Amino acid sequence: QCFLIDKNFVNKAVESANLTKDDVVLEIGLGKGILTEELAKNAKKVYVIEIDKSLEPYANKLKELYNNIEIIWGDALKVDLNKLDFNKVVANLPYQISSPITFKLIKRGFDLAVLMYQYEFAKRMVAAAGTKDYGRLSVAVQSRADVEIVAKVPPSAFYPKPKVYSAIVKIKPNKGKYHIENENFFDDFLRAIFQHRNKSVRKALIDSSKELNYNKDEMKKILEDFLNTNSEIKNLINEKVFKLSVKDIVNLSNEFYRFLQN
Ligand SMILES: Nc1ncnc2c1ncn2[C@@H]1O[C@H](CO)[C@@H](O)[C@H]1O
Repeated sequence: QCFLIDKNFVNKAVESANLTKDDVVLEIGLGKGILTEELAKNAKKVYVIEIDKSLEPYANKLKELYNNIEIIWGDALKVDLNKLDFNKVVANLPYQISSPITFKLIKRGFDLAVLMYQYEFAKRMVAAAGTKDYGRLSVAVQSRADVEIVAKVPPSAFYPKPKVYSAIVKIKPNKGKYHIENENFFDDFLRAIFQHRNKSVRKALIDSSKELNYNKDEMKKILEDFLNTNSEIKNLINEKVFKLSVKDIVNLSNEFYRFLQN
């Protein structure tokens, strides 16, 4: 249990969330309620999902001062987020749940999130194409949202003191930017190519053909056929996986899905 104890980083997170009294905020983790209090002050209402019932006295004290806090006791990975009406998410995330929670939240949808991650995880999220930290996580996030690191957060800001830095990350979903033909196929396509990130897209797809439910020979012939559709496709699939931009991977998988359909 890491608790964010530096009010200055609370402030930075809240300021970045651009809150008004029309906003409804989901917070993951109660902690000592320091972030919770700031959210309650500035938002219409705050939902807090907290797993540890020993923290109830913090919740209880807060609810005496604020009438717009609702506590949900449970695991945030299990809570049905469809049943909650919020537009923003602000949280010092338990790092253990970083990846699954991020995608469950984006799936549900929101206007804006400002979330604490471990610094290396944050770097991967925001990494530019063709760089050393660019990978599946980068494309999976950036294809669905604009993301940026607001601030690096030192271990001294938490208690107990962590081993590594954290980072505040701002996430603005953008449902219109890249346009995805089929989410399931896109997820499988991403999983296949990034299993071989230093190979050409062509070779990655053949090596990991079973992820897309084709055999290796089938996949070879498919890609021979696919490459002959246009010159843009040829140059994309011949390029190393990690060098393709998010835009290019989305378009490529879109064109590939339709090719496989037709
Ligand atoms: N899976 C989880 N769901 C909800 N809250 C959690 C989970 N794991 C840890 N927490 C809580 O989040 C906070 C981490 O800062 C702590 O209050 C901790 O109890």
